[PDB]
Amino acid sequence: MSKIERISAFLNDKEVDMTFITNPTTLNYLTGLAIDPHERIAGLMIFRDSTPMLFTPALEVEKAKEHTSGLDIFGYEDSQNPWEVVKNHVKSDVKSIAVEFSDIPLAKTEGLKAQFGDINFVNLTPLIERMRLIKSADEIEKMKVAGDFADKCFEIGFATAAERNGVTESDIVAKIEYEMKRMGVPQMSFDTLVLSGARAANPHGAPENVEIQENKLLLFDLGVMSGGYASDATRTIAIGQPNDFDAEIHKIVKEAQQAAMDFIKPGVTAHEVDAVARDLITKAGYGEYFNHSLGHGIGMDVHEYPSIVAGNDLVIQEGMCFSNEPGIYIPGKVGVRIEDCLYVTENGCESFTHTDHDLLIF
Amino acid sequence: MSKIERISAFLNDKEVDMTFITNPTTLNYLTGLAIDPHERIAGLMIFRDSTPMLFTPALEVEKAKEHTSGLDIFGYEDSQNPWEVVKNHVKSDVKSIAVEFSDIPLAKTEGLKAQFGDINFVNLTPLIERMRLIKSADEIEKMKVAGDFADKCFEIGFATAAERNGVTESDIVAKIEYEMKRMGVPQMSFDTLVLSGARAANPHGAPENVEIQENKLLLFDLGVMSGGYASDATRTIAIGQPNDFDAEIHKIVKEAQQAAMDFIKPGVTAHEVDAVARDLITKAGYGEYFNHSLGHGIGMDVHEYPSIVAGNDLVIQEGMCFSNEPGIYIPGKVGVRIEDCLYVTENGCESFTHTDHDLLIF
Ligand SMILES: [Mn+2]
Ligand SMILES: [Mn+2]
Ligand SMILES: [Mn+2]
Ligand SMILES: [Mn+2]
Repeated sequence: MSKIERISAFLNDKEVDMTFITNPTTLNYLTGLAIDPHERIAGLMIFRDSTPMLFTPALEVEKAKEHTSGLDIFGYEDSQNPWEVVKNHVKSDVKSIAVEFSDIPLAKTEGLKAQFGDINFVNLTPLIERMRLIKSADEIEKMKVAGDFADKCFEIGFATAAERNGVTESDIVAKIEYEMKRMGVPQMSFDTLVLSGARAANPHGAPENVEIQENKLLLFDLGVMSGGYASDATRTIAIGQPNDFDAEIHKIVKEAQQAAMDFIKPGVTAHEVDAVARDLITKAGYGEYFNHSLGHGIGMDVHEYPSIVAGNDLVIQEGMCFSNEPGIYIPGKVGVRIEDCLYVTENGCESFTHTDHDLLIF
Repeated sequence: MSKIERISAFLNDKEVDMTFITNPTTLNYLTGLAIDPHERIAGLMIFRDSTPMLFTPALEVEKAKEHTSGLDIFGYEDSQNPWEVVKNHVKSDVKSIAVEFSDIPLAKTEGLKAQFGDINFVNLTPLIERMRLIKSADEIEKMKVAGDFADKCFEIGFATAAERNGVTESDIVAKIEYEMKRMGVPQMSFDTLVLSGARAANPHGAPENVEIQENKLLLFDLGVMSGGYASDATRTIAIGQPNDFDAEIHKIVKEAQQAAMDFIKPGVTAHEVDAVARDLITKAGYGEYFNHSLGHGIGMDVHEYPSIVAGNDLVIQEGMCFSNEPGIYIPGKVGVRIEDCLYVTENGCESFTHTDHDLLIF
């Protein structure tokens, strides 16, 4: 199949003249263009039967020619009316435009009305989402790199905590993000969390500049962006010997996350995936301290679909990428979460991270 | 000078019953509360003649109460339809809504339309924009903090390239952002730029994993967020002895940048300010290698208004803060940008960054 013709198909299905695709992730998804226009206008225009068009800001125009996807391309100088400029590159004649209802500002939506008239708008986002839901092999390979970087992050974070010597959570975080940015990593995919001890039991918490508690556990939630794709991974380890309680809390979570992993294959339902991790934890008595969903989808964002939640009966299919991250957070005592993100394969599933799941001691 | 009141003044003058303000940055500015709901729904609600409300996600209600002004907070649970929760709270009686056209996605406006009828939307973004055009005294003081942090980044960053020993562009960057993260600056104000040699001519150039080139220039463009406001400065230096053809450039750029700082005061135009600098540079032959405006507004955002471009006949006034980044970029041979942001004093102007602009050697 073609991604752009799938959209084009949809346009003909819905009697929609063109699209004005504005979301940055979405343009990267559809064309390979990593562009942030900020205040200034950009938009991908896919037609029913007509060459697709790429409106970018003039300074951005030719490194959109680079990354060239048979797309036409044209810009505007920070002086003309973007919308006027676009009305005249479109040679007649528009009454319906599919837009990303999620993303498109009402100014952009009003610029187009000014030049094109009383137009209908149709929400492209659901199709985009449906497309993004299943990852092609290129997409999977780029995610595995992000996952590699996460595993590299765990080594760093573990090593850096073992050294103690008054080391704080903030210290861990920075040393991790430093080695990452050092290796060309453009940014993390979410705020790195190092939570020590009872503070890990607060899912609200974030790393402060506090010392690491000895003989307690330490939570590690981190992820990289690599090539516009996301990784998300958690590990909890022991700084020093654990107490026999937090050690079993880890065991329950760990088997839980491992049992869900052994379960996942095409045919199962997210609800059932959630149920496997959930049922074995509640059985152990901790169900009341596991009050987020088992997982979220991952791709170009740390959060997309499918959602692995009790209500959701979606049948898991080959190519879906989602996390699997059970937890037990006992306010004031311990918090343990073991997060892997995986991809469903023809026969089961494979993981994007590979660090040991065991309660390692440092 | 009460900001809510400024907006309620707006609503009454324009006979618009309510607002629904959605920009996360706008909500800090107006309330001092730094909330960002991501895809959750938040909205500042002002009325012609009634107490203000602030609608935030449940996860957020309890520090929109501490941490903020003291106006009427309420939230929603992911169980409820956020717009429904909004209409239930607004007794009488809406036929209109001022909203930020540069921010409110078509989804949120339609969410509002559903609970409210066919309502007239009115663009509050302009007023916001000019409210933010004129910085108060302590606004300027926060930005000094941001400026002082950039000066530090420049020092720390200078040393790291001097230590040669195969240190790359990305060596400097993460080293810089690491020292900011430890001084309490988790967030840079935009993507730190350390570019060596001819890569400096490239506008879209981003620090890669490439050795610091000996005997060429090294451009540092860095800035920081602290306490809600941002800084932006550029400095370019020499790595060892430069070829003083490259160094004649720095002498030009440096004197242009300086020309405009001495020239700026209340009364002259943003064009008159771009002219001063853009024609100390045409008058040195490199007229068509000045690829951009002389500077941008700055404040809570690093790119706000006013635009320092030739096309704008705006009269500068006291309280305006904006960039001053004249630069020469000769493809494949050199690029030199030297930038400062400044506030406009009673008669004259002061900079937020004082790091030496002269061409240093390391
Ligand atoms: Mn996750
Ligand atoms: Mn995570
Ligand atoms: Mn800059
Ligand atoms: Mn700038």
